[PDB]
Formats: sequence, C-alpha cells, structure tokens
Amino acid sequence: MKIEEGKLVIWINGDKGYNGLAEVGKKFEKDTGIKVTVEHPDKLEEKFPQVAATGDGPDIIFWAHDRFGGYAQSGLLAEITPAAAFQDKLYPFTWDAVRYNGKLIAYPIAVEALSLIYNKDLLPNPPKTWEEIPALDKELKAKGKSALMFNLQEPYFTWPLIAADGGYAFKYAAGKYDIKDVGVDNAGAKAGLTFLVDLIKNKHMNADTDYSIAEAAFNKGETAMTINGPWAWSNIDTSAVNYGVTVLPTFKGQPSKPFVGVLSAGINAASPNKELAKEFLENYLLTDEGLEAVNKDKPLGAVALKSYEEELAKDPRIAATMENAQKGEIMPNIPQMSAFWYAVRTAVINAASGRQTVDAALAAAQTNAARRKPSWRERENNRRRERRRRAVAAKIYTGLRAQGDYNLPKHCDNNEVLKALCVEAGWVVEEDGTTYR
Amino acid sequence: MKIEEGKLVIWINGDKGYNGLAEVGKKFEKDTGIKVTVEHPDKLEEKFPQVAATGDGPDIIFWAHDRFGGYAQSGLLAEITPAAAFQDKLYPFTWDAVRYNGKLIAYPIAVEALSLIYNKDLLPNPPKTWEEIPALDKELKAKGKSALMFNLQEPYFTWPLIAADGGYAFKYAAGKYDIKDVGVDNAGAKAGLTFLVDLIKNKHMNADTDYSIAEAAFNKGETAMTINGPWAWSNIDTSAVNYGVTVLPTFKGQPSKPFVGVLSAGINAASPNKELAKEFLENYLLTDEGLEAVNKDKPLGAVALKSYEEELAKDPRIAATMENAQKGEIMPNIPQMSAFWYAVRTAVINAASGRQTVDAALAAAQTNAARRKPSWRERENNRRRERRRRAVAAKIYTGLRAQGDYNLPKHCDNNEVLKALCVEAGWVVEEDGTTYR
DNA sequence: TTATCACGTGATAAA
DNA sequence: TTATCACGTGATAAA
Ligand SMILES: OC[C@H]1O[C@H](O[C@H]2[C@H](O)[C@@H](O)[C@@H](O)O[C@@H]2CO)[C@H](O)[C@@H](O)[C@@H]1O
Ligand SMILES: OC[C@H]1O[C@H](O[C@H]2[C@H](O)[C@@H](O)[C@@H](O)O[C@@H]2CO)[C@H](O)[C@@H](O)[C@@H]1O
Repeated sequence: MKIEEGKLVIWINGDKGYNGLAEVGKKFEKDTGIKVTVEHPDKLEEKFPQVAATGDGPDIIFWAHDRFGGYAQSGLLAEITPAAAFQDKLYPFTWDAVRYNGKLIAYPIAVEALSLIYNKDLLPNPPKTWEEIPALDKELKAKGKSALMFNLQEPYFTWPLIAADGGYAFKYAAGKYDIKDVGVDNAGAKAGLTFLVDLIKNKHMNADTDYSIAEAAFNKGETAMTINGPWAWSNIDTSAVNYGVTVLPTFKGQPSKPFVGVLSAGINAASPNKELAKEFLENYLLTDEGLEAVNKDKPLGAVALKSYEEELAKDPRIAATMENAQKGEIMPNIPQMSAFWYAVRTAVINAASGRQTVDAALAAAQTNAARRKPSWRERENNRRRERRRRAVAAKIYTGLRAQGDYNLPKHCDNNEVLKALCVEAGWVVEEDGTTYR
Repeated sequence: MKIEEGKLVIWINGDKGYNGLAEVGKKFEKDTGIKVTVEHPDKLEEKFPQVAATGDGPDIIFWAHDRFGGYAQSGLLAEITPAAAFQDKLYPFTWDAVRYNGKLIAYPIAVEALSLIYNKDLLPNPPKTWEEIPALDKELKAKGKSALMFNLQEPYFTWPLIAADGGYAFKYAAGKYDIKDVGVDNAGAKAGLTFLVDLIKNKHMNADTDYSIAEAAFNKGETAMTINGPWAWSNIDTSAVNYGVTVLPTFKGQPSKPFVGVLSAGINAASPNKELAKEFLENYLLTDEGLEAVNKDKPLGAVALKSYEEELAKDPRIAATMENAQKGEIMPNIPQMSAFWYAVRTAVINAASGRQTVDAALAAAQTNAARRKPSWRERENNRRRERRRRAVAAKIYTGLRAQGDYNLPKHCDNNEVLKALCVEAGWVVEEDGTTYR
C-alpha cells in the first residue's frame, strides 16, 4: 500500500484495541471527512521498515517504543513537534521513551508491563517465587490442571525471568547504552533460562506453548497462572474465570524484571497526511474520550495522558502493572534492539526444545545481539569484488579457449582448460587435480 | 512438538470452529481419559509437511482435501481404514475427495464453497453479474460505502472469477489429471483477472485487501458485498448486519466456478495414537452431536455425515453454498496442487499491485504451476558436482602455489597464481584478464 | 536428462 | 577493516 492525501491508514498490533481505535477514527471522519482505516497486519513491526523505505506503508504505525529508534535511523518517521502545552499533558518519562538523538519520533500512548495473572478459584493464594512452581504443578496435575502457561515463542514473556538474577540486554553507562556490552550470557541470564528449561524437562511446561495456546488454557480454566499484559484482560473478563493480577514471582530471591514498553504512534515520513495524523493523534486519540474508546476494547495499561491515567490508576490491576514496571526497566529504543530480540528469541526456543544447551544458546545469542549489521555499501563491496574476481578468470579462460589449440573435447569445464594449461607449462595433473612439476 | 502416546493433539485452521472441536475433545477425555488439545497455528498446512517428515507434528491435522495427496506422497499420513458400515455414513463423493492412489488418506468432514454475501439493508437486490459491480460501487461511494471487498491475498477467493470464462488449473482427461496441462494462462483466465485488475485501477477495490480487512468492512456495514465461506457466517450473526447468502455473480454470462474444498482430517503417520485418533474421529467428531458442537462455533458447510447434513441442508445459506459448489469443481488432491496455489497467488498479487501486467503474471504462473519440483537426489547431485569442481581446482592451485616458485606476493588470490601460470606457458595476461599468446 | 558458470552471502583470517 | 575461497542453488543450454 501507498498512502494518499486525504485519508488515514493506521497499523496497530492485533492484540490491541483496534476496534476501539476504529471508533476514534470514525469520529474523526465525522468531524473532518477524513476516512480512517485501522488495520492489524501480521508482523507489522517487520513489514513497516521494508515497505516504508520506498514510500509505501501506513500513515501511522502503533508499536512499543523499542522499535522506533531503528525506524528513525533509517529515516522512516516524521519528527514529532507537538506544542509545549500538549507535551505537558503526558508524563515526561513517556516522552523520554520516544526521544531518539534529541528528537521526538512518536507520540506515547500507554505504558505496558507484564504481570502475573492467576485463577483465584483454582489458586486463591498465588505463589511468590518461581522456585515453588514445580511443586505447585504437581498438586494441580493430580486435579487435571497445570500450574503456569505463557508464551515461550516470544522472548518478551521470558525476559523477566532471565533478567531477575542479573541478565541484561545492553549496559547503560554514563548516559548511554553500550551496544557492544550485551549481558544475555552472564550467570544471571544462564540461571534464569536454566530454570525455564528445567520446567520443560520436568514436564511442567511445553516448549511449543505460544500465545494463543496459553491464552486459551487460562481462559478455559485449565491452567492456574499465566504471564501477560493488560491487553489480555478483556478476554478473561468475558470468560468465566475469576482472576487476579499481581506481582511476578521472584527468582533466587530477586524480583522478576520485565522490559517495560511504551505503546507509541509514529507518523510515516512519506505521508502527505502529517498534519491530519498529528491532528487525529493529539486532539482525538490522546484525549480522555479517545483513550476510553480504545481502553474499553482492549485495556491499554498506564496511559501516557495524565488526565485519564488519574482515572485508570484506581484499577488495582493497573497498580499491579505499575508495581511490576517499577521492578523492571524501560526498554531501549536504539536500532540494535531488533537484533537483540531476534538473538534472544532463538536462544529461548533452541534451549526449550533441546536443539541447544543453555550455555550454547546464550553464548551465540550474545554474539548475535552485538553483531554489527553490515551496511548496504559493505554488502555491495563484497558483491562487486566477487563479480570482478569471476570476470578476470572468465577472460583468461576465454583467451585460452580461443588461442590455446589445447586438444580439448567438444564440451569441457574450465578445469579441463586449466589442466591443459598446466601440461603446456610442464606440469602433471592427476584426476583429482593433484599437480606437480 | 512431538506427539506422545495417550494424548491427542489436533491442528485446525484458525478460521474454523476450534473452540467447538475442543468441546468434542473434552467429552472424549471425559469418556476415555485421553486429553485432547486443539491448536490453530498459523500456516499449519505449510508447517505440517516440514515437521512431520521427522516424526514431529500433531496427531490429527485438519485442512481442505487438496493438500493431503502431497502429504500422502511424502508418507506423512496413516492410511484410513474405516469399516464399510462407517464409510456408508458419509457421502461417497466426500470419500472420493480423500482417495489418493486407491487409498483413503483422511476422514472427510464438510464440503465448503464460496458464495456471495451481501448486506440486505444496504443492497436488497444483489447483482447477478460481475460487470455491473463498477457501476454499483459508484452509487455506494456517494453514500460513503463500497460495493465489494474480499480477500485478494489468497487466490482461493479470486479463482471463481478466473475460472468463469474458461480458466482451469489442471486438465482432467481419461480418468486423471494431466499435470503438464495447466490452464491459468488461457483467454478465460486472462479475462477474469483483467476484470479484477480493472476493478482496482478504477478504484473500486484495494490491492491490499486481505481477509481481516474485508471481514471487518462487511461486518461493520461499510461494504455491501463480500465473498467468503460458511465459516464466516457466525461473525456476521453477532454483528448488526442483516445479510443474505446467494449465488456468485456471473462473468461474461458464465457462472463463477469456485474450487470446492472438503475439510478433512488426516492422522499423522508417526502417531502412536492412531487407534485413539480413529476412535475420536469416527465415534465422537463424525456424529450429530460432535459436528453440532463444531458447527455452532463456526459453520462447517455441507457436512459429510448424511444424518446431520439432512438437518443442515434445510438452511437456505447451505442451499446457496451447494448451488455454488455445483457450479464449481471439487479440487484435485494431487501433490502438484501446492505448486499451483503458490503460482496463482503470486500472479494475482503481482497484477493487482501493478508489479506485473496480467499477461506476464499469468504466463509465469503457468510455468511455475507445472514446474517439476527437483528431487532431493537431484539437488544433491548438483551440490556434489559443484563441490567436486571446486575440489579439483583447489588442488591444482595448491600444487602451483607449493611448487611453482612463481614470484608471488605474500597474499594473492588464485587468479594471480593462474596469471603466473599463463606467462610460464608463454601467455600475456592484462589486468582485466585479457589473454593471448 | 546432465552440464557449466553465475550469483551473492557465509566461513574464516591477516592485519 | 579488507581479503579469499566455500557454498548451494539459479540461469542457461546441449542433447
Ligand atoms: O518478544 C519480542 C518482542 O517483545 C516486545 O513485544 C511485545 C509488545 O511490546 C507488546 O505490546 C505485546 O504485543 O507483546 C509483544 C511480544 O509478543 C517488543 O516490543 C518487540 O519489539 C519485540 O520484538
Ligand atoms: O488460497 C489458496 C488456498 O485455497 C484453499 O484454502 C482455503 C481453505 O480451503 C478454506 O477452508 C479457508 O480456510 O480458506 C482458505 C483460503 O485462505 C486451499 O484449500 C488451500 O490449499 C490453498 O492454499
């Protein structure tokens, strides 16, 4: 898709309140005539850097702030320049999450953190430590239930356990993140992931469990605990499960440290609708009535708008979310974040399946998370170099074929030409190419 | 995942009644103690041939019959051997759809065909031809609505229009399909796709429209028509849209010819649960109460079970489905079907976007749909041949380097060794490798 | 059918 | 950093 003047197309993840955001777009259209289409395509955070490099893509893209710095480095986002009065409507730290190289690159919407979700009926007293989960599962298995199921395919859900005992992504020193200092391979990281793998080896968890599998098992009352964000609450509300949201369990006496995301909206740098997107975001979405329509669909978490967050903060589920977010850290937005997430995703999946041990999976993840992505020109230098190496050799064999009179067969590879050249220079070449004078 | 003795894991597409099928699995577990997990992973029809080749994968896989012959050729499915009395409970033609090389390779469940779905309130008199859709869109656009939106990303939804004027997939002659005779590049195929592209060029349809985009626009009353199967009816029931299901529009005075699918269940050839899967499928799912629980979730279409289909056939939506299925054809199940679907998917997307003209997109699709997939041994013959070609050359240069005394530099590519060999034989080599005596 | 060379990125390493 | 050779499949074609 290409965006056109006069219409607004929005991308937002399929687990967010896209139907509520479409209501906000319908009110926008009612007051300005600008149609607003909300879409939730799969892997949007991956498709956007591909399509936006040539002017394609949506007008607005919704994602956690950790992806936007990579978008900004590639020149895909329009600089966000809201009035000082509007910046004051949002919490400063939410603005910090969308500041890259001194510039605001997106509008912050909501603060998201994973928490522990548990079935009050099956488990009135949720556990406080990770270590007492294997025993808890033994009790529930005798009843036909399981202790805990959560998404093992995305390292977002596993990172709180990895980070508890000291595992970290990029070290922050003296005002900046050091991208060569990755801490996914330390003792704290190995201890957390080994406990995860140990849960699978002892049949307390399934390596293939994914989002929908874990969501269904909890919402059907088959498992007593899940780990998820505020977006998942509305599906449990409609189910018959009476649930609570509380602090994540400790590991080795240390709190789980979830990576905190700030759902943000960036404007495509190629959109002839920048003013309309700025108007819709500032005056329609980032208002009480606008965030309410989205929040009633799928809860947003702790919204960046002060006026509406003073209402939402009364929800004890939001207070638990903040409790977990205080125990965690706001994610970096640096372009390296995507390479960090891929490497950890592979490390968690490979160790949970048994394809790799914990030590080997994390050692390679540390190398990958710090691997410098080669520039386009570097790739091009290599391609041209090998193209030139072949062209020189091709010319040589072209000259030997046309001028050697080498008593060649009708069809032969250039190796047979090279062999003929060797005997002419006084060499002996055997069949496997062994050569001597 | 690997399957284990005593439990049943099922894969079914995410647009089908997986929650209803889970109810059937829960009743199974109640009467036998065998837990049954229903999962709907993305692209299951693609993951199954990958994971099942090494013993992984689910116990049972649900898909339209067109994929199963390729699974059977790869040896991934257990032969289905139901008693004669049970075969008689299902319509013979549904059994034919799952017969490959004389053997039954799956249990048939339901017959699916696309129909025309329309909003009765916005459009009480649905159109009968494709040709009158562009004018109909002009009327609805002035009201703020659109005429027709359907999935343009999957060629299943576009094939009825391609096949109307004479386009076909594989020709059937003398009792068999000829896999070298592909008819996606004839005048009938070009005419149907050109009309599709013409709908996009004249702004009546969007090239990027996908399933969820089309489903939402119809279920929100923004478009007057969509093309979908019976699985989509329950989402429109919960919406406020008053809809009807009728025959697909004609093109060039000829009926649209949808490819008819038979939702089938195959048993993994690597499952130590074959008897349990056979028991669950025959005595729990393929019963009235079992198909009812699934059908109440997402409608199945015209079920293969005679006793329950005599009930469902009274539904006028099912009668329209059958009306369309009679105008279409049962899909082949031959292994080439997957290569046919990929080629047409690329042809439709490339022409709808403008990356390729209709003529070029269909010409390449015909070549691809008939392209013989090279055997593993053929791939291996090529790999070894090039490995051997490099090994011979490597030895030669190894001998020249160690015995030439060629006045070489410290580091040089093998091209510089070859150059030195040329002057020793009496040649002149320039820098670009131009050589002569 | 088999065959040759192209092709761009990977594995490895000198510096 | 740049450098070399490996690597398996693609483009092309003789037969
Ligand atoms: O798992 C890697 C993934 O983690 C985070 O993604 C979250 C997202 O922030 C949430 O809003 C929600 O959608 O769950 C996602 C995990 O599936 C990072 O934001 C993302 O960049 C990263 O790839
Ligand atoms: O579009 C190619 C696709 O068409 C059919 O898939 C259908 C399927 O049969 C229906 O049950 C439903 O899920 O919609 C699908 C299209 O998205 C073929 O069965 C399938 O093999 C083919 O790839």
